[PDB]
Amino acid sequence: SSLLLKKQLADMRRVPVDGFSAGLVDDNDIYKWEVLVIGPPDTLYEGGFFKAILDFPRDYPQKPPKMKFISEIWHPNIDKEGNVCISILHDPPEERWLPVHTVETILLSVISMLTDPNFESPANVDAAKMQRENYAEFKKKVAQCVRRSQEE
Repeated sequence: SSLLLKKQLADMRRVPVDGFSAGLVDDNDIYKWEVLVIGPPDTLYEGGFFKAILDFPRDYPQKPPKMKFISEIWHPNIDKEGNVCISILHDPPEERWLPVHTVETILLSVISMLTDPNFESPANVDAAKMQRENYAEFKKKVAQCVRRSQEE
């Protein structure tokens, strides 16, 4: 558990998932990660430097970590509390969380979330509703989050 995370964190830092920077909030606690999420190119989140925190249970492999975004972000799948809500974090097929999954898997499915939001019961309707009909003001609000992430 603590061995797997140390290994995963280390690979992460040597060869990161392009656009992701991982570190520890407390150097003596491998269960709380601070991750810099740079807005992927060709998405409304482009120049964004969104900070986030990963909470890993004591039994990581077979139990998804919780991902909470710090740093204002306007997304259908991120609730009003920054909590990211996506399938692969869910946990009682390949959709949900598997024990063979890694931080890498999570981070990858996160680029997907930002690039292609999944409505079907969004964790943030205000946003879900907005991008669908009032696309105008939506891009305008994502920009507000991107402009704010560049000055913090």
